[PDB]
Amino acid sequence: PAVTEGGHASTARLRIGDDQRACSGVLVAAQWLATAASCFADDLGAGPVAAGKPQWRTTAVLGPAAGTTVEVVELVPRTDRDLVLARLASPVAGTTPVPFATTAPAPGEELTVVGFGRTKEEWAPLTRHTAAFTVQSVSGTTLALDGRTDDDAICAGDAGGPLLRQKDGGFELVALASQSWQGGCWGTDPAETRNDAVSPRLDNIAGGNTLTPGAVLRAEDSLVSNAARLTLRADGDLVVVSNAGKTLWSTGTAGHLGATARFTDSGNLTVVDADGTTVLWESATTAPGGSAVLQDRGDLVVRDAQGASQWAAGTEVRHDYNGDGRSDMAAWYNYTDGRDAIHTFLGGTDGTLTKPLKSYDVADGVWDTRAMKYLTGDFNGDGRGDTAVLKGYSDTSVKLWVALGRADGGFDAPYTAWSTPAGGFHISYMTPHAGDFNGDGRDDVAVWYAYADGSTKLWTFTSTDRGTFNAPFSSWSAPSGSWLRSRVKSVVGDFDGDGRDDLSVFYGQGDDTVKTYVFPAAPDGGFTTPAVWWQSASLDWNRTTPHAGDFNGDGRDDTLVWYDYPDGSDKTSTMLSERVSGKDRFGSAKVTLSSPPGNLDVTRMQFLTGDYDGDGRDDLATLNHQADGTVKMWTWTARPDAMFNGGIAGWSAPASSWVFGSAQFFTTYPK
Amino acid sequence: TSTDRGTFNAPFSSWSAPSGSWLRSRVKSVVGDFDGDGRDDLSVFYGQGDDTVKTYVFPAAPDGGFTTPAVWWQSASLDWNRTTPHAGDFNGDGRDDTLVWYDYPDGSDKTSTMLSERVSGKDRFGSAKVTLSSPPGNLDVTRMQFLTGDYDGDGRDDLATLNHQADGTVKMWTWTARPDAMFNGGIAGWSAPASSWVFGSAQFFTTYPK
Ligand SMILES: CC(=O)N[C@@H]1[C@H](O[C@H]2[C@@H](O)[C@@H](CO)O[C@H](O)[C@@H]2NC(C)=O)O[C@H](C(=O)O)[C@@H](O[C@H]2O[C@H](CO)[C@H](O)[C@H](O)[C@H]2NC(C)=O)[C@@H]1NC(C)=O
Repeated sequence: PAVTEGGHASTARLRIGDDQRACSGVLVAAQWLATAASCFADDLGAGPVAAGKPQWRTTAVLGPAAGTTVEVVELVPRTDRDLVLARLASPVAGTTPVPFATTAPAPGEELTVVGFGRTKEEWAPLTRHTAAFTVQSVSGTTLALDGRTDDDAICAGDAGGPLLRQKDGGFELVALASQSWQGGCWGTDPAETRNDAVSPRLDNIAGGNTLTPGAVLRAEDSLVSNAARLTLRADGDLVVVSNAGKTLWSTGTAGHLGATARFTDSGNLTVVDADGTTVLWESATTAPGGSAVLQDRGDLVVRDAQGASQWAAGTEVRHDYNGDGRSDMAAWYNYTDGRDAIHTFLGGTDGTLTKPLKSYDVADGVWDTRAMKYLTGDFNGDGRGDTAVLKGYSDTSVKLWVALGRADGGFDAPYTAWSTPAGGFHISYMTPHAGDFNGDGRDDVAVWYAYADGSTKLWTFTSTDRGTFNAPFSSWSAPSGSWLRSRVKSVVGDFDGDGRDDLSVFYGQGDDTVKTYVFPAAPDGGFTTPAVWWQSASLDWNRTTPHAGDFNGDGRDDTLVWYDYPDGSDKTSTMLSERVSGKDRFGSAKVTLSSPPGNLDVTRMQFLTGDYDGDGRDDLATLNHQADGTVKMWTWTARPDAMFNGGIAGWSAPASSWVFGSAQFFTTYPK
Repeated sequence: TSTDRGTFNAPFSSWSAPSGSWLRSRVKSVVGDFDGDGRDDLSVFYGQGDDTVKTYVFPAAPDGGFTTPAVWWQSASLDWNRTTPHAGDFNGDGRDDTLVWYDYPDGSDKTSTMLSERVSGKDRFGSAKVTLSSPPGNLDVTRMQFLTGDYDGDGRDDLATLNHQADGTVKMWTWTARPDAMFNGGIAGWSAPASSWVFGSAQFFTTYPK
């Protein structure tokens, strides 16, 4: 029988190659499908499936009227089941994924079989058809299934189709169709009347993006999200990989075959050996009643019962605009004719930056670009970076604009995410910072507001699931005569790896010495009393330009200082974050980059950090204005020891095309 | 320099380098008399960008200062970040030479000895050979302190360590040197529980840092 339109929208049809093979599957996550492995095998119906890109260009069609078409990019097959998870080029909107069953199937249970395979009469139906199956037995990694009646059957081309169990008006995923006698099916000898079938069980595997207390993640298993995958390898090594196919984080527990990863009732996440007793790795957290969740934003975070982050792996790519697993950068370009547009430079596989593409090109008079500040970050929880603009208006009012990132690397039209009547906030006093301060899986905005009376307050604008911002609230504050705005150079990042971004300030201490404060983020998104993590009198504050990022892949961010020497030369000193004797601080500074005198002018180039080659370690790239007016991109990648490599040249242009002083890059912290 | 009163004179400089040349963070230094001229001098195992190892020697001037360095040994087969150089006369030549303790990714470690020699009038270190090796997991290079010297007084320098064991016990080991600069098996010496000697709370008097 045919399925009523709008039903089982989560059920997808797959087309492999140039109509070479037919296969079915089900939506499991916004950007993931679950399909049969046998249809992607070199030998159809049996044998191994290649990991990574499929052997043939493959697409899938799904939705209530099968009106949505998406491409499958990457396969990660399982070895003990006819099951492969396929990553999509883009997430599917408007279609709800099917959750995994949390209980075992049992004999006598009725399962609903739906797919796009051949029917009793139709070789290649244009709609979904279903069948009623009953469980006969459950063992190993498969189910023994038969028909509820002798009228229907599972037929060729329907492989990979979901077998659903109805519960509370909804459905749960129990198994995918695999092999059968296909009795009574079109194109099959009528002599065969059996509809007995065997399918892999999907109830005894990890799924979704969360681990509950007591949950166990078996080897050759994984959790998935839009911008990351968490998997435990057969060799016992628990790893997280990006959409680029590269590993961002690992426990390093390789060679311990049979090792298992589990989330304990104590709230910690650990890796245990084959003996079920010996611990090979632990997050060493405490959070009873908590859970471990792999976010769409990118990273893996362990949260307590109150929803507060306790620990994070830090497996994220900052301002990745297309979601391809590598950091990008973008700029707001003001043309001399009054019009403006946003240009995006995508990261390449070698860490270089490709030629920019433009988007959101608007006419003169649309924006009054005299008093605006630019922010970047993922403000929707998409898994791809967005942008935002904080702008003042001639009536003294303020608005905060947000533009969502597109899959093609461009941006959509900005929309107002927050606004205030004049007399509330003033653009001249606000100093916004982007990052995830709340730890809710969406970036938000913090403002260091300097009052005319000399007082200071930190305001936080948390993000909603609508992409909009809530009303600002204050937390940390200081009396007038204490903190001076003119002496504050601020950066942001997650400096202790607690899953929440926070502030740090390089303060000019009277004699132009440098003292670094950190302002840890509260569970409520606010900020706590600062403490000093680093200080030095060996360097002049007026010549320091601090930057933040994870420059050794620790999972916790740290800082470097670009220093402009009187000699005409410059260098970067990196201070890695570490905890010693229970005390958090930055370690001793070392020179990681240096140039000859006169080789670079710090006032003629714009800086932006990020993970450009997607190797899990943050690095920095610049657009520098050369003596002849030429603008050139350089990227210095980070070595495992936080030493930088030589700069790699990327896109460049004459001043006749790109004017240096007329463009501003979207950043995470000002200057 | 030292006086006959046991006191030191005012310091004076000799060799120097401009900024942007030698980076302190990439310098692992040892000292000894590497050409047998009767004066001790410096040598540096420098991390050459890609973490390869290049060894410089800084011969001592008659006035106690140091002269322009020259390269005595280089190899790209070993990772600088895993090398801990030591100096001494490990074959009784009368002129000091160096060995490198190497911490492998495999969990094992070894010592490679490069004996000092003069060939065609040119001073350099000879080809490296493995003189000591251990099973994987047998020793942790970050849990033990090293010190070289001639412990049995046979004229050939050798090395001994105080290693911190998994159970907190601290144990002394000495590996004596054979005439061919091969090491013998380690000989156990004094040992104690952590309740008596705390490993991380004691520092040995050395001739060169780390
Ligand atoms: C003249 C002056 O002091 N203007 C104030 C402020 O000056 C700074 C500041 O904008 C920073 C950061 O944006 O950039 C430069 O350092 C500016 N310096 C100079 C010399 O221009 O600029 C703001 C501003 O919004 O540019 C002024 O506020 C005014 O402009 C806004 C936006 O266009 C709007 O037009 C307001 O009506 C106008 N505000 C007032 C009160 O006249 C700052 N003004 C004051 C009075 O503090």
